[PDB]
Amino acid sequence: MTGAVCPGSFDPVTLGHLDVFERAAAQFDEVIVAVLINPNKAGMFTVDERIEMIRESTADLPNLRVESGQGLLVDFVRERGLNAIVKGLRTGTDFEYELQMAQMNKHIAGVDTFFVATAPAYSFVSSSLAKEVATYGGDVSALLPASVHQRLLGKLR
Amino acid sequence: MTGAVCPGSFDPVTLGHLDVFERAAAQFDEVIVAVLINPNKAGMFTVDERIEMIRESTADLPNLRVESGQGLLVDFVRERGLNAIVKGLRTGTDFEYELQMAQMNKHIAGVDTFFVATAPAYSFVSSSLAKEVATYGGDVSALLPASVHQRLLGKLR
Amino acid sequence: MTGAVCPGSFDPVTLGHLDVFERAAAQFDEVIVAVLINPNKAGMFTVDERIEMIRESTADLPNLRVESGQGLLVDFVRERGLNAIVKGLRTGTDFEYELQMAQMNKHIAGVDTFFVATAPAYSFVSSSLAKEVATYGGDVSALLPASVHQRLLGKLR
Amino acid sequence: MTGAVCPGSFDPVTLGHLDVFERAAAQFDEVIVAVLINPNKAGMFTVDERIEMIRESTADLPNLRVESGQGLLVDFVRERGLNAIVKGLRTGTDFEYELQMAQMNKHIAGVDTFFVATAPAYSFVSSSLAKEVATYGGDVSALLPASVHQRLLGKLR
Amino acid sequence: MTGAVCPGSFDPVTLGHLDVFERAAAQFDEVIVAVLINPNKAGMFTVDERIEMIRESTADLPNLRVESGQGLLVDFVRERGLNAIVKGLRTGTDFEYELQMAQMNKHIAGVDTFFVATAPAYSFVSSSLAKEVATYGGDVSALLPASVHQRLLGKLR
Amino acid sequence: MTGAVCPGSFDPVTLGHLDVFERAAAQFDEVIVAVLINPNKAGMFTVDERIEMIRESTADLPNLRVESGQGLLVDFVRERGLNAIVKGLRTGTDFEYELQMAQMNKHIAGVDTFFVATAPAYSFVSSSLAKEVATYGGDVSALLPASVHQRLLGKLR
Ligand SMILES: Nc1ncnc2c1ncn2[C@@H]1O[C@H](COP(=O)(O)OP(=O)(O)OP(=O)(O)O)[C@@H](O)[C@H]1O
Ligand SMILES: Nc1ncnc2c1ncn2[C@@H]1O[C@H](COP(=O)(O)OP(=O)(O)OP(=O)(O)O)[C@@H](O)[C@H]1O
Ligand SMILES: Nc1ncnc2c1ncn2[C@@H]1O[C@H](COP(=O)(O)OP(=O)(O)OP(=O)(O)O)[C@@H](O)[C@H]1O
Ligand SMILES: Nc1ncnc2c1ncn2[C@@H]1O[C@H](COP(=O)(O)OP(=O)(O)OP(=O)(O)O)[C@@H](O)[C@H]1O
Ligand SMILES: Nc1ncnc2c1ncn2[C@@H]1O[C@H](COP(=O)(O)OP(=O)(O)OP(=O)(O)O)[C@@H](O)[C@H]1O
Ligand SMILES: Nc1ncnc2c1ncn2[C@@H]1O[C@H](COP(=O)(O)OP(=O)(O)OP(=O)(O)O)[C@@H](O)[C@H]1O
Ligand SMILES: [Mg+2]
Ligand SMILES: [Mg+2]
Ligand SMILES: [Mg+2]
Ligand SMILES: [Mg+2]
Ligand SMILES: [Mg+2]
Ligand SMILES: [Mg+2]
Repeated sequence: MTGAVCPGSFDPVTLGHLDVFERAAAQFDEVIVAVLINPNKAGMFTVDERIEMIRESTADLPNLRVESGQGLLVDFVRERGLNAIVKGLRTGTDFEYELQMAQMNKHIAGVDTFFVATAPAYSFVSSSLAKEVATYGGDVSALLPASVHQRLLGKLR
Repeated sequence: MTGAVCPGSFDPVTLGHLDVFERAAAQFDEVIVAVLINPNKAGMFTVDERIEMIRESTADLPNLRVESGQGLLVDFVRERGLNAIVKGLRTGTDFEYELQMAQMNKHIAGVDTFFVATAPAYSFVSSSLAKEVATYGGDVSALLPASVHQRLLGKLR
Repeated sequence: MTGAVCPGSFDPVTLGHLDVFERAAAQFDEVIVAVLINPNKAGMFTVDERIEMIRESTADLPNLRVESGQGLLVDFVRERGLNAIVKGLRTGTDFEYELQMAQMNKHIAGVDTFFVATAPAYSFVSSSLAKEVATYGGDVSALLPASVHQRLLGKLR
Repeated sequence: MTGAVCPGSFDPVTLGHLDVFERAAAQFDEVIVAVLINPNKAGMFTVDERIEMIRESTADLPNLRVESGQGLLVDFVRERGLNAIVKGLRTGTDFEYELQMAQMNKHIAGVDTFFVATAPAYSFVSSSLAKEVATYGGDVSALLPASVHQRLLGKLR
Repeated sequence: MTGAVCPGSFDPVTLGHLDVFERAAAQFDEVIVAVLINPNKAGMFTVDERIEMIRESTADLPNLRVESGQGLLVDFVRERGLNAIVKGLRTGTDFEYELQMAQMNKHIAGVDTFFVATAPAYSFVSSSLAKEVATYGGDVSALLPASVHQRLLGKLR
Repeated sequence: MTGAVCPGSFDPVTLGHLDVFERAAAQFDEVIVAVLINPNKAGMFTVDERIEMIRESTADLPNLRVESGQGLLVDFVRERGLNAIVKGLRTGTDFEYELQMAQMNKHIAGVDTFFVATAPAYSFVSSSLAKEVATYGGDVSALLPASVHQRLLGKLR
């Protein structure tokens, strides 16, 4: 009974994230996407909206579910009986930042972290940059799930 | 039925490698350590010796086996019914190098790659540096499995 | 007929920037320095001040002009019938950041980005650090053009 | 008589910091730990609390003294008749940031900077991450000096 | 009349290279692709074979020419009345290596270097890795120009 | 009583190295430049030549001496009753490499390593690249001390 948690703010989920979800879901029996609620940033979408967007985009993944999360990620992981985190990485800078978190998380709770390399086609997409470009009129429709994109257009208009 | 391959030259296997093996074996139903034979470098230990050293060091891991490998790693992986590779990373430089390989391997064969961060205590150990230091008389006994260390002393004397 | 846009906040312009301008102006028929303004973030110098400081220190570059703008850089570029951005880089971290921006800008508008390595002498110079150092009385006279240094000291007092 | 300044917010001091202090005190005739006060960012501990926590953790270092500092670091260093800064580095991006600061500090005041590599065991610890983890109930006792940990428990209640 | 040299071994040219060539030819009045000959390392293709493969792949670039080159690159550039090199970059370590070469080339001869970021789709391709993969039966047809791929099959038999 | 060892192959010594020597000599009571020789790899200059070139360019540093050695650097250090190594760093890549070496050297012998940032002017300078450039006739006169430049040209002819 293997399993992994995929955390993020996902504000909104991108095709880069979806690619990671698909790859995690192909290698672990159970995947939980953890939408991390931060009260020190509302962001663009509500936690409810983010969850909904991810659920819509992951319907073809039978072994994946989506839940909101607060507090220590390692507590989220262990309270669900798991002890692995899966995250995507774009750059060596990402790796150095996530290395520190991964080692801390292993130290405090025995939770391991597995990283995957970004899909080449989505190397430059981040939720933040997608929102920024879209805000000023750039076409990001090829970078986001179809559902998300329409919802993003809504938030701007 | 999940599974992953852990490749390397392992000449010899270190405690850094063993840590990765243990972590892979804890998260996948089946782990295969692939000792990659290169004819353009005999190295210090024979493929047979490397395999033996890994088997000795991994006896407490029931779901791990060790095999030699040649040619395309993705062929090794797919011919055994798997499509995941697990490798440890120490630095952002490691990540950039392995990112390219991971993306190539996904492109040519659909095989994914999962990375784990090195254990902090073994951040500086590599097979090559361990051999170099030992060759000049430095004590690397805390960096290698007990079995390996004695075998290394043998190869030097 | 060839041309490029050199963007930045230039608050204020430094000798590192001027080196980039000179090198761009030597290689393309026209160069536009784009002073990009955040209408929600004032910065130290006004737009007219930033432009004046750049003009005064680029008087010997006949094919360079200075204009301000806001919003998407690729719109500024394309509205002038150009298709190239030129930016200096100091570090691998700069490169990772700017590579993602460049790939996004090419994706959304087909605009290309050319990078140039910092002059060794100015590799540690940034507008932000120069302002910070000067705020606490450090001597940054050799890092800024004459058109800038005393105006900066004036702002701070 | 050789000497160096070890600057930081140290809010609170960690075992990573202490390792740097010990190694600096072993190599320089005198070390001054400079606890840097920032008026706009009151941390978790007051400057006096931070100084006392460092003094307790460095009781066996007779050539190391602890003082509060404000303003331009190279002024602090020169006002005490010294000309060197010592800082620990964990990652390549630590180095890129500190290299530019070191080159700037050498340019503006002739003060040099010596770096040491983190101890492997503490490569992932930072004051900020330790505080964050502790705030949400994580056990960071193995990452901080005994005394600090007791005080940290106190501030969380 | 603006111009730049695009140097490499191009053994063989890849779609990553071609993307750089196209973008350079779009921005400079002339581009010379310099196929660098190294007497001690005969690659897979002869210099003449490499030149013909590039000519076939760049047939639609009328301002781009292909020549063989030997010796100091900045001599090659200056002998053709040019003063700029253009190269593609994939990763931060590509940048660190090329930054030092670019600074050296500017110091010794006044020749500048412009970099472009890789196309996302080809970020992982290199001539060396494509050859290695192909040698062991991997399909690299989507990574190389049509013609190159046919010739590559030929050299493997 | 304080002291440090500055190691390298110094084949030949460059202005980047001399900058590091000067800074080390300003901060510790004694500095030993350790010319480390590979008895299986001749290099361009003999040991006596390397030492002579360093002595001639460090005559104004009364507390610096030059000695050759081989094998483990930590043995060279400890045999002189010292416990510190000082090395310059140019890039994050240098840092990742040297951090692993420093941690290994501390592990096996308790010897510490202090790093210093390259002078901006010499950030792109290395013995290897200087030799390569000079081999093909590039002007490296401003990158090497007078004690080195013409001797290098002599070797090449
Ligand atoms: N294109 C991509 N491919 C793979 N992984 C990615 C990609 N883009 C982002 N990620 C990773 O997915 C994780 C979730 O990203 P998310 O946008 O949810 O949060 P974030 O990166 O922390 O951004 P923010 O700081 O705005 O919350 C992050 O670790 C991020 O590095
Ligand atoms: N301490 C460590 N922790 C985690 N992973 C490590 C550690 N040391 C090495 N590795 C990784 O394990 C993998 C196997 O290493 P191995 O020594 O077998 O081959 P290698 O790194 O390619 O060395 P060589 O080039 O000598 O073959 C490599 O990808 C390496 O980066
Ligand atoms: N010393 C330097 N040499 C070469 N290029 C530089 C140097 N310093 C900055 N640059 C380049 O100049 C560009 C514009 O710099 P500018 O300070 O205007 O903006 P910025 O770096 O985005 O800073 P801020 O965040 O303060 O607005 C930067 O993106 C960087 O690419
Ligand atoms: N584990 C560690 N090992 C070695 N050096 C470290 C470690 N953690 C931090 N440092 C160094 O100590 C210095 C001071 O750390 P401190 O927490 O005081 O400040 P900081 O990192 O700037 O944090 P903040 O931005 O939260 O004030 C940092 O610049 C860093 O170089
Ligand atoms: N996919 C890519 N995208 C952009 N630029 C690339 C790509 N692949 C290679 N390059 C650039 O093209 C240049 C020439 O590549 P080439 O294969 O000719 O030489 P190389 O990388 O030095 O290989 P080798 O060392 O095998 O000769 C490289 O310096 C690199 O900057
Ligand atoms: N420009 C520079 N500024 C500061 N330090 C430098 C510079 N160039 C080299 N160094 C440092 O000097 C040390 C000794 O350099 P040296 O050329 O003797 O050996 P190396 O870098 O190991 O080269 P090689 O592999 O050619 O023997 C290097 O390890 C590096 O730390
Ligand atoms: Mg992101
Ligand atoms: Mg290794
Ligand atoms: Mg800047
Ligand atoms: Mg910190
Ligand atoms: Mg290449
Ligand atoms: Mg070097």
